Amino acid sequence: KKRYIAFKVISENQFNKDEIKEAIWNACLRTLGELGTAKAKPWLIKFDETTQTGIIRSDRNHVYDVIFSLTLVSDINGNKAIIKVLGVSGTIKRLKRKFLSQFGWR
Repeated sequence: KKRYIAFKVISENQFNKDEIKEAIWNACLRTLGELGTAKAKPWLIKFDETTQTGIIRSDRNHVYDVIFSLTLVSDINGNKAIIKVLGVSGTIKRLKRKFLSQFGWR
């Protein structure tokens, strides 16, 4: 009933767990609304501050809404940056496989 989506952030500067975590939230709030966010249940399970890579969990039926929301992220904390998804997947090991493992992940 859950899905994990891997993402990388393209920016001039670095960002910390707390920062992108907040951003991911406001993104769903603006785009999906309080109700939408409630249904999507977006959770930031892990974010590698070194490689600006991370994983997000969401309801199986709202994956593309969380993606749609993250894509509209123009800047994050005053610093221009865009965040793009690398791919969705059933389990984390399976996701951490086909996408992250080829970054500093295992």
